[PDB]
Amino acid sequence: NPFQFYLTRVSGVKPKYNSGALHIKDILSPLFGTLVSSAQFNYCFDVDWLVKQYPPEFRKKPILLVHGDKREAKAHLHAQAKPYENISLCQAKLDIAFGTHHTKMMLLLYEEGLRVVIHTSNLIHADWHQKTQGIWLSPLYPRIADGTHKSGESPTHFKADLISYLMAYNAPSLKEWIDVIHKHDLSETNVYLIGSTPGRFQGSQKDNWGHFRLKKLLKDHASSMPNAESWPVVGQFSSVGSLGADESKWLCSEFKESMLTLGKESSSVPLYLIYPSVENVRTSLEGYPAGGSLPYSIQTAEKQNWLHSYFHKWSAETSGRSNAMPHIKTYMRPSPDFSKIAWFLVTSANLSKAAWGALEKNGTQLMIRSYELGVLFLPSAFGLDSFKVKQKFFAPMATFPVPYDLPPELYGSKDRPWIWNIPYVKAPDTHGNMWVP
Ligand SMILES: O=C(O)c1ccc(Nc2c(-c3ccccc3)nc3cc(-c4ccccc4)ccn23)cc1C(=O)O
Repeated sequence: NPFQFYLTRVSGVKPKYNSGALHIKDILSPLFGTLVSSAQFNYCFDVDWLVKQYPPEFRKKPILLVHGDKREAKAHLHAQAKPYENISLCQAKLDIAFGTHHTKMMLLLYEEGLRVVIHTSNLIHADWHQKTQGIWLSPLYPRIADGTHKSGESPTHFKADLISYLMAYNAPSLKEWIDVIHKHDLSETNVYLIGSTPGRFQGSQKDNWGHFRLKKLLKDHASSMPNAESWPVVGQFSSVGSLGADESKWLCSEFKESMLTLGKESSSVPLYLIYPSVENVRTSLEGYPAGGSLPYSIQTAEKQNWLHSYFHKWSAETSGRSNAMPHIKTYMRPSPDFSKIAWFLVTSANLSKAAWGALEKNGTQLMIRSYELGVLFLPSAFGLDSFKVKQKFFAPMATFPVPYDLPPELYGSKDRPWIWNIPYVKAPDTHGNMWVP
């Protein structure tokens, strides 16, 4: 694999569907490196559980938890960590209202080098048990020799871009990790970093983050093909924000416009959004409790019923994961027959203005509320014009492992989007229960 894109292990599926999947215990194993220290960026943590995922011999190495919690939530996280004197905390500043620290990333410093893991799972048992989640594993980055002056930079600029992402926190604990990254050679990295950080970005900074960062990378490092208008956009996510009273407010004006960019020159493009139906959740491995990790409120949904006409069912026969509800987020640009893709992104970013950014000030400023992080696979970074789509996820350097089924299937007339804070009492789930929140 040039791509090093993995799914998490799913408990209960046949072993053939976990061959080449990774559990957190595999990622932290001594086989991956001799751990010196680590940073865990995430949203939600079960600290007792997390420490148990490290090998016993590594459980007292320093761990930094990077989170966004405030007030009582912050106090609860500190109380979780206080029995472990090797655990330090970094509170990411969230100075714009209604923002979240969503980024899921591990920085793993070893005796042998450095590894970066950008993934989609919270650090709690449920997120690694029976969900569909995505993982990108960096190479083992060697240390640059003392006194050697080299950039250690990749053709995708990943080293400087990761440092730039960390610099936005303005945090002393992350400056130490910046200095660690400076000392390592990341030149083998073949993905582009796409982050979101909170702020109001104008001028050149406009292109640093969010959907303008995606747009810039697609303009600079992809090429437009004939009939590009027929290549769909696919977005796939676990949470839905308030997008406005109609599709022209944001979804099909600035968001789609960024997503359909290819090349440097200058819309009928089909837009497929994949999000679990109520039936998807009810019949899932977890049952209705899977919907506790699919946050879409009735208050949000009832103001944008227009959106649900874009919604397609979760289906993942290709990876044996149709009943493993998605907490991965992915965006990609398939060909009209879905046999090829022009790019693929795995990220923390859900379908929300908070995550991707919303233009302000007459289109001159991009406002982002949250921290998000993903990695972009572009054919040009692999010496290719496009990626073939892998037919069976677990069945090579030209063939990208898309983890769910194509083409996506539209909701039926009786399907509804999973909405997490209303009851479902008409048909029981796989554990025999109803949903009464
Ligand atoms: O599906 C994901 O990816 C995901 C989705 C939501 C996540 N947090 C979260 C939760 C929550 C609470 C308890 C259990 C799970 C989630 N409630 C909110 C509410 C808001 C909000 C936004 C605008 C205005 C008012 C409120 C924003 C974030 N909220 C976290 C994730 C994640 O896994 O990182």
